[PDB]
Parts: sequence; C-alpha cells; structure tokens
Amino acid sequence: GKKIDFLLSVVGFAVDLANVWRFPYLCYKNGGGAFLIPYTLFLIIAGMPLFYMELALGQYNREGAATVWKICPFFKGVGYAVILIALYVGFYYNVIIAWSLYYLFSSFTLNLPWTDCGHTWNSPNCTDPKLLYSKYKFTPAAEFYERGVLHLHESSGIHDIGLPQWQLLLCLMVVVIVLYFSLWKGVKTSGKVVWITATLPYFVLFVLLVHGVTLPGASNGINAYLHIDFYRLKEATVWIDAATQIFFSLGAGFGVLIAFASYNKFDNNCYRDALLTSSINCITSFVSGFAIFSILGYMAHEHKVNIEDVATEGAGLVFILYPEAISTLSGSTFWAVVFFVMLLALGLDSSMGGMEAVITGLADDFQVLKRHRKLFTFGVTFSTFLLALFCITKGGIYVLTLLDTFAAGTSILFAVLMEAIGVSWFYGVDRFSNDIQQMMGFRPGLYWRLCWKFVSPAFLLFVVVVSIINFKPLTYDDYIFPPWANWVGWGIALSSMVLVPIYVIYKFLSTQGSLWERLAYGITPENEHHLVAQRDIRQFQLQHWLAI
Ligand SMILES: O=C(C[n+]1ccc2ccccc2c1)c1ccccc1
Ligand SMILES: [Cl-]
Repeated sequence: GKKIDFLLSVVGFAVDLANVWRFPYLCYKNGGGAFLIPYTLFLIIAGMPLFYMELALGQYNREGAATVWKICPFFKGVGYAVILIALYVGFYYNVIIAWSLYYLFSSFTLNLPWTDCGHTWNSPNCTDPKLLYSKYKFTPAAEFYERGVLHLHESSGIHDIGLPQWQLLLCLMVVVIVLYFSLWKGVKTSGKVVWITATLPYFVLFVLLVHGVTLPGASNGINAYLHIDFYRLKEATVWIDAATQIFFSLGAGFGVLIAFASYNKFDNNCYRDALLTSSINCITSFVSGFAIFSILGYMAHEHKVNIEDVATEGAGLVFILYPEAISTLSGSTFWAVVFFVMLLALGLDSSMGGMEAVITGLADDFQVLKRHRKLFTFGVTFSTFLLALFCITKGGIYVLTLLDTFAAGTSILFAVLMEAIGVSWFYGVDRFSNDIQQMMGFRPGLYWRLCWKFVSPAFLLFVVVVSIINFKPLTYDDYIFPPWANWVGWGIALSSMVLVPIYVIYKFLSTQGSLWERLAYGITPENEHHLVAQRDIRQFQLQHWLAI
C-alpha cells in the first residue's frame, strides 16, 4: 500500500489549481498548439532546473523563503519579494475559489441554471441554440457567468467597480474561514484527504477527454489545436505567457517550494521529485489543451460562431467551458457536483500551501510570530480576505484581471532570476552541488549545473527584458483599461521588484567596517563571517567565478 501511497503523493503534488484554471485560457489566447512549443521549451530549460534548485535549497537549509538567504545575506530582499508576490496572488486566488463554491451551490438542482435562457439575469439578447472579431457573450452559460454570478452588467469599467456582491461575499467568507481553520494548528496537512484531492482532477480530465472527442464539432477544435501558427512565435507574448505559466504551475518564484521542502527529510531525493513533477505537468498540459479545444470547437459548431469568438480569453474560461461540457453529459447534476467539488477541493488545497509559504517565511524571520501561530494566521487570512473583498465587487473582474496580469509577471520572473543569480554565481554552483551531494548521496550532473549557472538566467533575463520593452496595454475582451490602470499595475509590479536593491542598500549601510569588509560580510554565509577577519574570501578570487 506504500507504493499506492507514494504514487498518490507524487501525482497529487504535481497537480495545481493553476493547471486546471489558468492554463486553458492561456492556451486559447495564444492559439493552442503554438503555445506549447514555448511552454515545453521553457519547462525543460528553466522550470525543471529551478524547481530542483528551490527544492534542494529548502531541504538543505531548513529555512523558509526569507531566511534561506543566510547563505548570501544580500538576497534576503529576494526572499521578501517572493513572499510579497505570494501574498499578492492570494487576493484573487481565493476569489476563484469563491466562484467555484458559488457554482457548486448553484449545481444542486435538476434544472441547471446555465442551460437555457429566460432567467432573471438574462438579457433580451440571450440566444439558446436549442430553442432558436468581437467575442461571443450571448450564450446561456456566458450570460449566467457574467450576470448571475459576477453581476458584471452592473459595472462600466475599473473606475466604477461598485460594491461587493453579497453572494460572492458569503462564499468568500466560507472559503476564508475554512482556510484559516486548516492553517491555524500546524503545517502538516498531507496524507489525510489527498486520496480525493489527488485522483479527482485526473478523473475529471479523463472523462472530459473521452467525452469531448465524441461531440459534433470536436474535430474542428482538435484541428485548430494541432495547427501551429509559427507567426505567433515571433511576438514574445506567447513566450512571456509560457514562462509565467510554468512558474505559476510549478510553484517556483513564490517561496512555496522552499518553505515546503524545509520540512522534508534531509535525505529526501529532490532529483526524482523534479523529474516526476515536470513530466506529469507536461503530459497533463498537452492532454488538457486537447479537451479544452474539443469543447470549444463543439461550442463553435453549436453557436455558429468562429472558434476564435466562442468564449472569453479571461479568468472565467473554465467556468464557461465546464458547464457547456457538463450539460452534454447524462445525469448532468451529478457531473456538475463532481466537477465543482473537484475544483473547490483543488483550490483550497493549493491556496493552503500558497498561504503557508507566507506564514512560514515570515515566522522563521521573527520568533514572536513563530510562537503565536494562531494570531499570525488570523492576520494573514484577514488581510487576504479584505484585499480580496476588493475583487468581489460588480466590476471585480477588471481588478482580478489587473492583478492576474501584474502581480506575478515581470516581478516573478525578476525574483526567480535573482534567486538563480544569487545562488549559482555568488554562493557557488560548486558549493550548491556539494550540498546536494551531502544530502542525497550523489553530485548533480553537468546539465543541471549548466542550466543553474548560465542557461536558465540567460533565458530569464531575455524574457524579463522582452516583457518590459514589449508590453501590451491591458484589456478584457472588449474593454481597454484606462492608462492609469496600467500605471497602477506597473506600480504593483515594482512594489515587489524593488525590494531587492532596497535591501542591498540597507544591508550595506547597516554593516560596520570598510568597503571591502562590508562586501565580504554581505556576500559571505552567516556562519563563515569569522574568515573575513582573516581576509580569506573565496568570492574575491577569479577561480570561484570561473567554476562550472
Ligand atoms: O503557487 C501557489 C500554490 N501552489 C502552486 C503550485 C505548487 C506546486 C508544487 C508545490 C506547491 C504548489 C503550490 C500559490 C497559491 C496562492 C498564492 C500564492 C501562490
Ligand atoms: Cl500549466
């Protein structure tokens, strides 16, 4: 039974709410098949090596995101930046969980609310196929999502967001309460409910893939998926999206892996962990795009619109697609309950780790917070609840879009780039390899060291530069955000990107001694500062820098 338990642990570790909710609309937006060449390339080249590096860092140092930089004291700012990014994401992550819970509540009926026209939320333009370049939004399912759930029709833009929706308010309160009462005792929340939180996503994917293929218009969707538009690969938006999605789904750049692995057995094998997680992620993504495009090809056939106009490209694509596939199944109520229970469980499970990253990273930094976990968890959870309250208004989809685009984009890419720099170049890839050898019994191979030192930082810097210089103003499918919205988003990105130089400056000024002594204290591990008085700093020799 241990092998069954081991398989469940690995397979449930590999799946995340990002894979299920954020990949579909990123694949639809960037053409489908053309989105997986950058996706797989960046996976192989930067996602697997960096996942491995973060796992090994956390496991060896037994420290959270912030304090793990005792190995090079100038990068505690990088730690703080990743904690801030993880805090920012939860604001709207919990809002998606609230949407899932509202849909689950709506699903306990024999006449599902998203199948036909004529409800209190329907407009005069509602078009049911059964009875009877701009995106198509007059379908029963899209109108349900945008009028009976979001109540978006009561907003004009990000300048008139409105007041909180009380239904989503109650759902968000339930979600927040569950998260707190799951996080207030301790970190350990594995092996107790993962039997359903690990197998249900894959069962849902399997039934969706087997069914959608047998739909009237699925062939056209699969063709649009498998036809690769090589012109999209010269635009840099697909590359930016693929990089950000790799880091979103693998957990890198959020401080989640470091905090999670600080609890692993010292001898735990991180090589196999990275290999298995990345392989499962790649196969799952390539198989999930198939089902997405089969569903929306059938939607194109049924609604008689072009496959590039059937559905939104925003955060609600899954909530538009899953209902459409559900209504085509027999016993649609049972299937709706299964799908939305899966979504709710997966979202709660992943948001728990996202919040535990913040709690652990900041508690390992201050002992007062480590002795008072109940109050700290309350504070984190309540601040998240309010700043998400901002996202459940009438025009809260615009704020969720602004956050989704700016909270972890260039900011997360920069943070992970600085992590790779600080470890590989300053701490030493050779010392990092020695630590991995002491932990796991074998030294990392040449491919891993090359990716850690040269290849991954090079591509991360390329993507960061391109994202900064090739930046498209913000939109939601028909709506052009006012310029001050992009300025606000760039301020949000800089708010976490800038913690690095500020901490470097603070550390330099707070230290005592001469310039060279200050640099030596700044780039030397905290438990080797007594060598500085001996004027033996390895970073001050060319040999340390020419290593591989
Ligand atoms: O990234 C996450 C949750 N997450 C995603 C992917 C993972 C992969 C492996 C291990 C843990 C993981 C956790 C998050 C959630 C809410 C706020 C901020 C960050
Ligand atoms: Cl993904």
